[PDB]
Order: sequence, then structure tokens, then C-alpha cells
Amino acid sequence: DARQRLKEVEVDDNGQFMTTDFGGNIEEQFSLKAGGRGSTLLEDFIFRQKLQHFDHERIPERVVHARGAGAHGIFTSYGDWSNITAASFLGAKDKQTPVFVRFSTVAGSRGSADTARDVHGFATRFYTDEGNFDIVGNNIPVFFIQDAIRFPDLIHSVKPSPDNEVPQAATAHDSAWDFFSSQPSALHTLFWAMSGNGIPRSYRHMDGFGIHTFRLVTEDGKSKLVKWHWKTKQGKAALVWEEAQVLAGKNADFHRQDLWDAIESGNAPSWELAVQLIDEDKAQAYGFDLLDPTKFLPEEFAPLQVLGEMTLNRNPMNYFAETEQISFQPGHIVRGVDFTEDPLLQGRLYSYLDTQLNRHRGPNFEQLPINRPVSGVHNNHRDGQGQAWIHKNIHHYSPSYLNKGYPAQANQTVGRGFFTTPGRTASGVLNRELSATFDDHYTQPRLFFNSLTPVEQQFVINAIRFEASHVTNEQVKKNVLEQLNKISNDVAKRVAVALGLEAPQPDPTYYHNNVTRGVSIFNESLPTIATLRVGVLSTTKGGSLDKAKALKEQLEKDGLKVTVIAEYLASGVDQTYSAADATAFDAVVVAEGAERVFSGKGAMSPLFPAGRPSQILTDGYRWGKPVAAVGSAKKALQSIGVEEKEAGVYAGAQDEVIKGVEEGLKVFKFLERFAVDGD
Amino acid sequence: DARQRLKEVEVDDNGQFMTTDFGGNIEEQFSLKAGGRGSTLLEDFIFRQKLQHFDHERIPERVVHARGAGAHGIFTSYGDWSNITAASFLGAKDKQTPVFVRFSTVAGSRGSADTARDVHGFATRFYTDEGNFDIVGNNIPVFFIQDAIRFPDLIHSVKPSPDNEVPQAATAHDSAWDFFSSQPSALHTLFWAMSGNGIPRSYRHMDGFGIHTFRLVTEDGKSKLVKWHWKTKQGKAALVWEEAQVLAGKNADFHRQDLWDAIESGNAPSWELAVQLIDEDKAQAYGFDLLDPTKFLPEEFAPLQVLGEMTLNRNPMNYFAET
Amino acid sequence: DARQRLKEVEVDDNGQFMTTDFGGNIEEQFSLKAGGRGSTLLEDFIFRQKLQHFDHERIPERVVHARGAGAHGIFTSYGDWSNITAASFLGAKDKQTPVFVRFSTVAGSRGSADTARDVHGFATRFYTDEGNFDIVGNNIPVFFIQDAIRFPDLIHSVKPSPDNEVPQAATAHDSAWDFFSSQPSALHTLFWAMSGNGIPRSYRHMDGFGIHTFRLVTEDGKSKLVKWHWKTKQGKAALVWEEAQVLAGKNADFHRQDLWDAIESGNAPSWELAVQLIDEDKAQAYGFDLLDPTKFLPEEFAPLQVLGEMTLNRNPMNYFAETEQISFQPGHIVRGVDFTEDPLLQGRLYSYLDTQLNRHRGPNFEQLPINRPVSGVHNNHRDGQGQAWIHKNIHHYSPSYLNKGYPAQANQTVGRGFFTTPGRTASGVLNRELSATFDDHYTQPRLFFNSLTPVEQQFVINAIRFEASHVTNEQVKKNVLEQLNKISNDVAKRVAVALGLEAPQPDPTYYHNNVTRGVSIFNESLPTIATLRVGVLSTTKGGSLDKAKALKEQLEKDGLKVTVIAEYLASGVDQTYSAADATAFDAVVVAEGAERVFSGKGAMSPLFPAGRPSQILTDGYRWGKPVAAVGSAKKALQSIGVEEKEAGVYAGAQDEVIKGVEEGLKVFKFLERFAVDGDDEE
Ligand code: HEM
Ligand code: HEM
Ligand code: HEM
Repeated sequence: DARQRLKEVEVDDNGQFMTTDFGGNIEEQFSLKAGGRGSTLLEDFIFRQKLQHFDHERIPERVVHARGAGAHGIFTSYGDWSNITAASFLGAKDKQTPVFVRFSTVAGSRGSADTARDVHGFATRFYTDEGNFDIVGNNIPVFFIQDAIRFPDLIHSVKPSPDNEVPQAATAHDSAWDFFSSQPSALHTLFWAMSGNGIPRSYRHMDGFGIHTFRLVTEDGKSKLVKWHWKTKQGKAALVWEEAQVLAGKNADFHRQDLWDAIESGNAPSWELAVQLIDEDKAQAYGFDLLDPTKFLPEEFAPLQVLGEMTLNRNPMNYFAETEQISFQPGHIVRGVDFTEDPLLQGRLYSYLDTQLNRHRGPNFEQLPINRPVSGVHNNHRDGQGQAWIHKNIHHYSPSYLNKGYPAQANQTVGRGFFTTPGRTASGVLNRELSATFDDHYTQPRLFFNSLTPVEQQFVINAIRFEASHVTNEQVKKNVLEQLNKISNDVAKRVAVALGLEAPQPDPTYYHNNVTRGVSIFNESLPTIATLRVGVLSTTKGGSLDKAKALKEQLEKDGLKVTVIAEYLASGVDQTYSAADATAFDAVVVAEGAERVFSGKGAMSPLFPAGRPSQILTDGYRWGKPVAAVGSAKKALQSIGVEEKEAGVYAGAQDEVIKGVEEGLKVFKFLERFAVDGD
Repeated sequence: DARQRLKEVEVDDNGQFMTTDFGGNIEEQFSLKAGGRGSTLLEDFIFRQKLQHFDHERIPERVVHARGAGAHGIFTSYGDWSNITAASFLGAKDKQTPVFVRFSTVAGSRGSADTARDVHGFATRFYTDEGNFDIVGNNIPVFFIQDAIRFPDLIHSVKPSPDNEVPQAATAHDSAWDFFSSQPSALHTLFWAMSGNGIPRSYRHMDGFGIHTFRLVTEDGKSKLVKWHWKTKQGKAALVWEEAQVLAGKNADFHRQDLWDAIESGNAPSWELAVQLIDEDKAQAYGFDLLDPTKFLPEEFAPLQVLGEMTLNRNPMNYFAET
Repeated sequence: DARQRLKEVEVDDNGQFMTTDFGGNIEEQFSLKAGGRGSTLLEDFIFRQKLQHFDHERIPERVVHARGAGAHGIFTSYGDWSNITAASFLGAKDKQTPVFVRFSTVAGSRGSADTARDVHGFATRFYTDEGNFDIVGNNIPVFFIQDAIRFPDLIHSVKPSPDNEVPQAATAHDSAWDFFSSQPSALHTLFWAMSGNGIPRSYRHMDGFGIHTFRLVTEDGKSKLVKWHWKTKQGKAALVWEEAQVLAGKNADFHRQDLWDAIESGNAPSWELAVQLIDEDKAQAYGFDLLDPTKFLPEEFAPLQVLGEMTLNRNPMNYFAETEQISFQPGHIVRGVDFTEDPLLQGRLYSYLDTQLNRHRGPNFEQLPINRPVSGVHNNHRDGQGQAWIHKNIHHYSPSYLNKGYPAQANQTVGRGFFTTPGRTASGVLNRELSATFDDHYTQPRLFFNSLTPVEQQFVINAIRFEASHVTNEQVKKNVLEQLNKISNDVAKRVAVALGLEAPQPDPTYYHNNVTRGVSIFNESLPTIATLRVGVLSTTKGGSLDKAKALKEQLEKDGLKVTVIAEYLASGVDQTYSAADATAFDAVVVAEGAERVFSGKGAMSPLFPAGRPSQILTDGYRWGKPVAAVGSAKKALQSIGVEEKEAGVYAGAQDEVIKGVEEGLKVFKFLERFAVDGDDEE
């Protein structure tokens, strides 16, 4: 049980009498009044203590990544990695360390939709026996900017316009694309966000990245450059934009519910932790500077070496106390790891510690149960708001004769202390500049675009076409085109069509045809279809419901989550047509006999909106899902102009339909149904 | 200009050089580094002051009605109402008073959709020459509960489940309908929220209500029981649920954009302020108790008397500082 | 161990390596720099996490009673008091309840002197098994004002002037006496503060009062009006003002060190909890309204009935986490107690809850270890800044089918819930007025002054003379005289002398000669001299030291704390003359042979200021302390002009001096050394 240490702070209210926050049993359903129909008395201490706590329930949301969700788990190391790092949690084969991970979007506030197009956070805390170690990462290996002093500029430009606070959780407005084109370093992460990484199917179907180059340090001080990677054991999967838009309204909690259900049903998701290891003398050997967070290291130059696996198998008990209150920091570093001179990483170390003072209104946020380490805290810090401990050592200073030298200093040689990499040097003038090695903003965006499948490339262009069409300012649109043309003339030409602007002349300075592995989503089938959802469209009339039940029973044998849909909640029905939508499912199958609700009077009922069964099947097909119909239900496919000839469409007997749908779920999205420019 | 008093705190940065918050011109696009590819210096005061302010931008959202939008305007009285109230802002015909109004949902957090099904807030401030007077009302004339000590129970049950924080901005979960059926007083507002009032076309197409019976008092102390009413001059209009759902995803800012667009285009919305006036000795004479906020007074028993009109004609300059 | 429950949050750093606040061993004595003589790096996470916690150590001081100190202890009930209250902690003989008590002044800020003249706080928390019960009291039985809405006005006027923040922890300025004379209800507490109650010898030598009339309620709902009393087992004792002033500079921690020393040495102080009980139908039967907080009930009308005793025997381990962070509330009420319509108490209930939001900045301050009850918290409260628990019940609302009705309602008949006194009613118009029964502002101030000894009365008049002479506005001083004249014409006349104002004519509307017991300090000797301090003046020359240590050993047998003073820290010396002052002792005895440092060569030394040994003996005598000299040390008494057989002066051999000094410590202050108005006449 990963949450084991949290047991001593859990409060059970079962069978208990109601109390105030200072003890004493009470009733609190009536205000104390002066007479039968009289005013409430100020001396009603019960009312005021109950309502004061309600009035003060909220804390400020995270300044970025406000919308998110998390879970507990365990990390297991695959070996003794002391030859590359002194980190204790990586220091023995099969060694286990509790973790908590929080996934998120970036721009939207609390309560914005999960399926907005955005970069996604992927923050992992290791509760190691030598302190808390956080990998505060994203699902995209590169970031928008090269210097941390520019973060407020990027965030202000993406977040809503400060006059009317429009739009929510979206980059599709003038200020964001004014910034992207004025700060060309942002074009790389932009392309990733316009790809499937911007609209992932679920938290469980994302890779993770530390982005920054860090250092792993051995006991003697020898260091290697390192990139952190999380490889999902569930496979990467993404939606299409027109689907994520509807899903944002039909279920804003799509991703957090997906993670909760997977853990509750015993289908805990897993990620393997992997690293790219680079010698210090190769920091600028691969066509870019590894101190530059706008570039990633192609796996051809350095393969992914997996060190262990992380599995998230415990949901939180109280969302606010655990998920909302947890405070990640890249400064949460342990012996065996060190920073690099990444100018973006450097400023993060200040911002995360400082921002906790705003979110928690005090300096003792590390004493909260979700932030406490398991390894023990011994220093001379005292007081502060909400001080929860009582310190025994009255000689709270060092050096000191009276405290006998305790707590004692720890360094590289005594006490397993943290230490900066011994060989790191400073040389040159104090400057407010960036290295000229950071100047290429176009090569790797082109490299990323080259490494996607044709339809995958079309998704990227259709995302840019959608977003840039929201820009009202003509010159900003031209600025965007001019910057896109430096990455690829064909991309700029194809985007220019939607904008009604002229196809610009090629600027080939950064054009190239190189490709790299591991960045595409749609070029690989899923390794498992467990937890994937199948919507079964049925009806309470006839014998459709009994066949749907048998269909459901066989689908569930393969680990699928099956929802039978009918007009009302008859026996065996999981959801009404009124509450159903294709966005909730990964496959849509029509049960035999249910074709009666796709035309005629069966399609016109007060129990659901007109055309809802046909809308669900139409949505599921046009969004690239596997769609099916059993037996006579092929009339439902015919009613929407779909033939069994097509890939991802299945008809016939029940067994043939189950096999076809289960194979189609590995493909997940059938890209044959999406038109490409000039096809 | 309704916002005329706010101009003295407005800051124009056009044609100016970047500064810190304590003055002095600066550049803030490069951190100070010790060497060409070196670490950032703690002495970079420029970086830390700019990033500290960013790190501390957020304040707690409202515990309820966190999602909303507002605008400035003018309230104009239709008469000298001194025979029913001593309130200065109603003391003369054509008397004008600046206002600010915020419309909102209730359950959803800051970034939730405008077209979620919910009770809607309708909060009005009159900046009168005898103090600020607020009518903090809703677009529905009755409330769920009869005693304020039960408010945390209602809100907890409607807001997301505390284990996973699901669902956002929705009453369609177990805990809400547990409370509705366990506290039957909630059924009246429930029915209003399940009607078109729960999914209005826009803020401009809602009526407003103070819900509570208040008192109007004259200079010598004669009192009347009063219900506040806002009557939209744009007409009441609502969506249908299957449409509001898609709109929640296609444009979560549908209502705040609608209000902003109407004001910017010169189509300022208006509401008439109307009242029902009841004698003190008839507080229990209309088939219910007028101290009960789960009941409204049918207009057949007491028709509306209109006191004036309010027009919202100025959008805010900074949403955070104002709205 | 009253602190037993706090052991689970105690952190022991001995034998450990330094860590950050998120774990991991570190060194934190050098900043990370870019080069040997280079700038500090932003990536020094160790420096910033250490200095951030330092930068944010302070929390707002209490808006009033900012200066004070406290301790843990145990309260023991003397019987089963279910016949008068359903309160659990009073429900059985020898039933024990942990307590924390904080004593304080009122006006001064965090670092002000203990021995300023002020009302003194006396706040007790009972950690009962049915919730925390707080008696937030003072060492004076009446308060300045009659309605809580006037509290900001009283406090603003007593606290420093808002333009320069002068004076600290003092009522001797214009605005304070402008308010006392403009709001005549303040005159009763004024007189108490101008007496010995304003300058007590220690926290342990104070009585305590809940001030307000409260209600005791039995299981069946029967109620009685009640006044809370704390009666010190150490006896009441006070200083003189000219002594308190010097002590304010010589040791600003005099009272908190006294309490700490007494507990550390095994001399835990004790108070008895006593009540006055009044029938509901007699609330206005004793010459005043018992809802009026400016009045106390004379013990002749209702005697004190002891219910138990409280003993404070454990010092805090961390002052901040315990004493500074503890949050008292009169709203901390339990089953068996109820409020009254005392308009001062009524507003307190709102203010103490609200003010914690400023001091603790978050609604979860009751989760702090020192504020937590021992009885268990079960409700549907959630979230809030700094939420320290993880609630299991996901159906956090009532009523509810899903949570099976739990946590469940508790009332008078079910679950031993709190219930308001069932017989209380409201009747009349909603009003912003005060009951005319509150109108008398002068009778009881006169009763209090009538009940002090003659020299005790002179201390009150001399305190007023000192304070009012600081008032610069002429009219305010005249306004003060007119108000004083309504209490006592002779008081106004003796005060008028110091102010150079004419003796006002009698205004006998409220004059009377009644007296009452239990309000005087100097008319009763102390029941014990334990912990009382003796300063033995000695010297390092000759054999004075060896005799001074024999004197110390005998004195210590009787429970006294003895300080042997000499020119330097020789063997057997506790304190140097440079570090010594008479304010730190209750008696001063010159050891035989030490007369050499009172005159001539031995009195002129670079090791202490000029005349220091003579000044200690002079201060000790002039401030009314028992003073003594052994054998040849009688020369020291003669050098300052003190006759060897005055009252409280003891000369002779060692055994005689010990005998006389211990007897004089019971008298404590020798009042015939203070001139009374009319003594200097011819
Ligand atoms: C490679 C670059 C970055 C990555 C991978 C990243 C990732 C993240 C993630 C995942 C979170 C959410 C943590 C959670 O779930 O609670 C977060 C929050 C945050 N980030 Fe970043 N971010 C980056 C750049 C920056 C920069 C440059 C700054 C400022 C200089 C910054 C400031 C913040 C702040 C203040 C928070 C709020 C944390 C809190 O309130 O607990 N980030 N970031
Ligand atoms: C007739 C019943 C009620 C109406 C019409 C109503 C209406 C409103 C409205 C419109 C707002 C948002 C104002 C804005 O736009 O900023 C609001 C906020 C709020 N309401 Fe209510 N509400 C009602 C019941 C209650 C009750 C019973 C309580 C508590 C006892 C309560 C506590 C609050 C609080 C704490 C806020 C937050 C305001 C802020 O943070 O500034 N409400 N209410
Ligand atoms: C009989 C009248 C009063 C008595 C006996 C009394 C006593 C006390 C005491 C002993 C304390 C300090 C508690 C501690 O040691 O921490 C205190 C604090 C305080 N008092 Fe009073 N007081 C009285 C009148 C009032 C009134 C009328 C108000 C306001 C309407 C008030 C407001 C406060 C506040 C705000 C604090 C700060 C508490 C905190 O910050 O924790 N007091 N009082």
C-alpha cells in the first residue's frame, strides 16, 4: 500500500456524533434564533464555526497546470545503478520507493476541460529514503522558451486576454500566436502541441520527459548528462480535434475519470523509467547544445536505457488534501543528482519554492502529509505559520558547543550529504545573454514534422489551420506564416490556404529531410486493449438486450469496459441514449435489432434527443473509431452510408464482430477516414 | 462613463521603458549568468522581482459562483420613492447611480463552462451617494434551503465528489440527488434549475431576483415587505440541453463573450428594477410564510411596481482588478 | 504528564545529520558560489529553503495581550457537581483534566516589559473529554466597557498614539485618560489597574476572574448564573510602582522567568476554582444588573464555593509552537455551560474566532497541536489552508442517505450534545441601546476604594497622580478630576494636588461608606514563602563568602531561592554586583564582612558601577522589602541611614537574621515606609 504512511492522518466519521472543530458534540442543522420567527443570534458559536470553515475552504489554484489529477504508486528499480548515480532509490535491484504522480494541462484554470489542446504535465515524486526527489516533467520533450525570465511572457500570452478573460484553456487567440511568431523558439513545442500530444487519449497513454538535461553523479563525483524519460506501458494514443471539442463539454473530467477507473478496476497503469546518458564532453556534439530546452536528443545518438518501472495503483482518499495540496519542485533533488546550466531549469528552482508561499500562505507546506518525506527532517528551522511540530533542541543554531554539534553537517564524504558536481566550473563575463549555440529554432521542428505519418502530419496542419484562423489580426497571421515557412515551405503553403493568404516563397536555410524514431503516435498499434471502452447500442424492444448482454460478457473477457445503451434503464442497461455520447467510448457496436432506433419511429422518442443513436454511430465513425453491427443491425451502418468494405468497420455474426472490434482497438484510430491535402 | 472614478488608478504603458515594481528602467528578457553557458546569479534582482509577482498572481476563487463575468453601468430611478423608502438612490425622478453587475453559475470552478446547467447569479452593486448597496441575487426566485447553517451541506453535495473531484459543474451525480431527496425543501429550486432557467441563452436574457423578503423603510420608520425583481428588456431565452452540452466544449466562454460583444457593439442590455410590496400584517397571509426563501409570491396576489431601469454599457478594462 | 499528548509531534535532532525540509542530508554553512570569490548561485536550493523558512518565521502578535507566557498543568475536581452543571470535567470527585494557562498584560506589544502597569490576562483551557472549554479571564473582576462594540475605542486610546507609536505598554498618556473620563464606565477597572492588581509580584500571585456572568446548566436544563473565580494558593502580592519601573528595564522577563523557575524547581503553583451561584430570578437583585460586566458581586451576598484546584507543573518545550500559537476563545464552550446576554461577552464570541484568521491565516488553526482537543473531531468540514488530515467520509453533508446519517446530530437528549438553556427567552423591540440598569458607573469604584488599607489607598492615588500628570491637555485633566470627584471627593482632592488644580466641591450622589472583602492585597500576609528570592550581598575579601554560603544553605531549607552576590564569580558566588539589582529579590541581606563594599575603598571598584551595593540595599529598603545584615554587616545598614530595629529590618547573628527574614517575607511589603497624604504636615 503506497499510501501506508498516510494512515495516521486519516479521519473516520462512521458511527460518530457531529462535533465542532474543538470537540464537543453538536447539532448544526438549525441556527439559534431569538423567538420562533426571529433573527439569528451572534452567540450561535455552532453556526459561525461551521460556516467560517466553509467560507475559507478555497486556496489559490496553481499559477500554471491548475487543471489536473493524480494518484499514488510504487517505483521499482531494475538494478543496482551505482555505476552511474549515487541516488539511493536507484541503488539496488528490486528496490521499491513510493511515488505520487500528478498529470495536468497547463493553460486552463481549475475546472477547465481535460480534452483541451495543451501541453500536459507529468510530475512524479519519489519518496526516497534520502529525501523527496521530483521529476517535474511534461508529455512533450521540449519547452517553448530558452530562459526562465520569459515564462511570465509565454504564460500571459497563452492564458485568457486580461480585459475579458477569454478564451479558456486555449492557444487559439491573437496573443498566443503573436508570441509564438515573435519568439520563434516556441515553434518546436508548438508543433508537438499541435500534434497528438496536445490531445492525448488519457494520462495513461502519455510518455513523460524531464525535458532539461540533468546530471547523474557517482560517489566520487564523476558525472554524466542525463535526460529523463517515461515510457507508457499502455502505448501512446491520441484523439482527433473535432472529437476532443465535443468531449470537453460532454465530460470535462474524461482524463481524471479514466485514471480513477483504471486504478479502481485493478488495471493500474505503468511507465518504465528510462535515461539517455551523455558524456560531459559531448554536450554540444549532436547539432545543438544540450543546455537548450528547446531541443531533444534523437534516440539514434543515445538509446533509451530503462532503469525501472513505476506503477500507479492507489487512488487518493481526499482529492484536496492530497492531489490539490501537493507541492512539486525541481529543486527537490537528492544525493546522486545535480543540475545543469540550463537557463530555463535555473529559474524554475526559484519559482517553485516561492510560489508555494502564495498557494499555501506560509513556509511550512512541506509538513503537510502529502509533502512530508519518509526519511526524516533534522535542521534548525523553527516557527512559521502553521508550525505543526515541537522541536526538542533548544540550541537551534550552528556552529554550537551546547548542542554537541547536532544536527551535524553532511557533505560528499560524511553523512551521505548532497554535493554539487565537483568538476563544474564558471568562466567568462557576467552576462545577460544566451549562448549563440541556442540560435537554431527551425531545424528540430522540421525534424519532428518529418517523423510523423502523412495523416499524422495532416493533423498537425489542421490544428494550425484551426487555431490560426481565430487570429483576428492580419499581420500576426502573416508573421506566423513567415515563421512556419522557415520550418517547411509545404507546411506554410498548406496552412496559408485556410488563412486565405498567399503561399510564400521557400526559405530553405533550415530545410532538411532527416527523421527520428519515438516521436510519432499513430505509427504504432497499442500493446494492450485493456480498459478500452466499448459502447453497445441496443434497445428495450425485441431481443436486442439479451444479445447485447452476451456481447458484453465476451468483450469483458478481454479486459474491455462495456456500456450497454438503450432508451431507458431496463435490466442490463448501463446508460440511456440521453446520457450517452460517442466521445466516451473507443469502439461503438450496434446490437442486433437496434437498427430500429436509427430510422422511423424508434428514432423519434421523448426519452432522448432526436437522432441520438445515429449521431453516436456517425461520431464514432468520423472520429476514426472501430465501429460494428451484429447481424441485422448492419442496416444501422447502411443508414449512415458506411459499408463493411472499410477498414475499422465490422459486420456479421457476434463472434466475427468481437474479433474484428478487438483487433481494431489495437489500431485504435483508423486514419483512412481523414482527407489529406492533395490526396 | 460609469467607470469614471476608476481612471485615476489606470496605468498606461504605451511608449514607456520596462521598469521594476520599485522604479528604474530595466531589461528582463535574459537572466544574469556567470559565464557564457553559466548558472543564473542570485543577485539577478530583475529576474526575481519579475518572477515573484508572476508566482503570486492567483488568489482563491469564490467558494461559490467562481465562474462568472461582469460589467459597469448606470441605474436610473423612474420616480421619487420617498413614500416607500428613504433610500437615496430612489429619492428623485431621473436620479442616476453607477452600478457594477456580475453574472455567474454556482457549482463550477473558475474555468468551467458557461452553459453548464446551474442556478445563475445576478449580483448588482449600486454606488449610491449614501454608501454601497448590493442586491446579491440569482436568476431563480427561490433557494434550495431554509436556514443558512445548511449551506455547506448543499454546496458540498452539488460540488464534485471529494475523493476524485468528479464531476465538474454538474448536479448529475449521486451526492447531489441524495441531498435533493433527503432535504425536500430543495425541490422547488431544483425544478427551476431543471427548466430553461438552468441553461439560459445569455446573461442578458435572464430575470433577476433578490429571493429574500426585505424591508423598505421611510424616514419616520414606516416599513413594507419587499421582493426585488430584475426584468430583462431583452426577453427571457434558454437553450436545449443537448445543445448546451456541445456549447460547453465548443465555447466555454459563450456567455461572457455574449455580454462583452453586446456592450462593445453599442447594444447595451437593460433591466427594469421592480418590487412587490406587502404590508407587515400580511407576511403569512398568502398561503406561505414570507420569511421562507423556498417560496415566491405569485404576482396575481401582488403585481410588480417598477422603480427604474439599469443599463450595462461599459466593459471592464482589467478583468482581474475589476470583475 | 499534562504534555503527554504532545509527544507525538516532538522532533529530536540529537545524533542526526542536517537535512532540508524535504529530506536529504546537507551542509548549510556555505553558499554555493561561481568561483572562489564569486557570486551566489540561484541554483543553491539549500540556501533558499533555509532562508525562506527564516524569512517567514514571524506571525502577527495578538491584537491585545500580545505580551505573556504560559504553562501546562492538571485540574482536579473536588466532587461530583452534576447537581449544578452537566460539564464533564466537573462530573466526578478527583477527576483530572489537562489544562494550559497563559498569563499576559494587555496593551504592550510582544517585547514589552512584564512589570508595566496594566490589567493582566489569566486564560485557562480545559482539555475535557467533551471538547475544549476556555475561561478567558483577567486578574481583575470588572472590565472597562459594557458593550463589545466599544472594544476598538478602548484599545485604541490605551495603545500608543497612532502618529508616533508612543508610549509603549502604558496608560499614562492623553488619549487613555481622555477615554476614561469620556466613558465613565471605565473608572472601575481603572481603579483596579491603579492598585496592586496593575503591578503584581508574579503570575502565581494573582487571582483570576471570568468577569462575565455565565450559566451552569444541568442535564434536565435547569440553570444558575455563575461567576468564575481563581484563588491563588500562593497569595496575592504586588510591587510598588517605583520598583516596577526599574524592574521593567532590569528584567523585562521577570514574570515569565518567575513562572518558569517555579515550575522547573518543583514548586508548581496552584489556584482553586471557585464559583458564585445566583438564582435566575435574582439577576437584578443585588444592586446592579448581573449582565453588567463593570460590576462584581460582593462576597457578602454570595460566598465563594470551591469546585476544584488547578496546578501548573510543566513548562513548554517550544514557546512558539505552544504558548505563542495557542488560540483562546470564550466560544470554546461545552455541554453544561451557557452564555448570558452580557453585551460585552456577546461580541467576544465573534471576535476571538475571527481574529484567529489573522494570527494563523487559515481556518484550520484548531488542528495545531496546542489547540487540538483530546475528545475527537467528527464533522463535514473540509479543505482550508494547511489542511492536516485526510477525511475518509466522501459524503460530507447532512442530511444524507448515503452516509447512513453519520456524523449524526447530537442535542440535549441524544449524544450529549450542546444545548442552549431551554428557558431563555427574548422579549422587546430590536434596539441599539443599553439597559438603564447599567447606568451606575461610580458606586462600585467607591466600594473598591473603601475596601483597601490606608497605604493601599495611597498607592491608588499615587498611581493616578503619576499617570494624570503625563496628560498634556488641561481640559482632559479637569475632566478626569470631575469624574474622580463623583467617586470620592477626598480622592479627587488628593489627586488635584499633584495636578495643580483646585479641589472640586463635593458631588455626593454616589458617595457611600460600604466595604467588601476579598479585594485587598496588602491586608493579608502570604500563606507560604516558597520560591521567594533572597539576595545575599557579600564580598570576595575576607571570610564573608564562607559565611554567606552557610546563610544560603539554611535559607534554601525553607524553600527560598538564594543569590549570593559578590564583586566577581568566585567559588560560591551566583551573580556579580554589576549584574545584580534589588528588583530581582524579595529580601536583601548583607553577609557579615560585606560592609567593606558600602564605603571607602571596597565601594570603588572597576568591577561594578559606583555605589552599586549601597543602591541595592537602598532600593530594597525604600521598596518595602525585608532587609537585614548579619553581625558586623550592620555598618551597611547605618551607611544608608536605616535604624536596626525598624519594622522589617533585622540585625544580629545568622540564626536571628534567618528567623526575621523568613517572617518578614510573609508580610512581604512593609507599608509603614510609605508616606500617606497629611503625614508631612505641621
Ligand atoms: C521544462 C520546462 C517546464 C516543465 C517541464 C514544467 C512542468 C510543470 C508541471 C508538470 C507543473 C505542475 C506540477 C503539479 O502537478 O503540481 C508545473 C507547475 C509550475 N511551474 Fe512549470 N514547467 C516548466 C517551466 C517552468 C518555468 C520556466 C517556470 C518559472 C520560471 C515554471 C513555474 C511553475 C510554477 C510556479 C508552477 C506552479 C507549481 C505549484 O504551484 O505547485 N515552470 N510546471
Ligand atoms: C437567496 C440565497 C442566495 C443567493 C441569491 C446567493 C447569491 C450569490 C451570488 C450571486 C454570489 C456571487 C456574487 C459575485 O458575483 O461575486 C454569491 C456568492 C457567495 N455566497 Fe451566496 N447566495 C445565496 C445563498 C448563500 C448562503 C445561504 C450563503 C452562506 C450562509 C452564501 C455564501 C456565499 C459566499 C461565501 C459567496 C462568495 C462571495 C465572495 O467570495 O465574494 N450564499 N452568492
Ligand atoms: C471581560 C472582558 C475580557 C476579558 C476577561 C478578556 C481577556 C482576554 C485575554 C486573557 C486574552 C489573551 C488570551 C491569551 O493569553 O492568548 C484576550 C485576547 C483577545 N481579546 Fe479579550 N478580554 C475581554 C474583552 C474583550 C472584548 C470585548 C473583545 C472584542 C470584542 C476582546 C477581543 C480579544 C481578542 C481579539 C483577543 C486576541 C485573541 C487571539 O489573538 O488569540 N476582548 N482577551
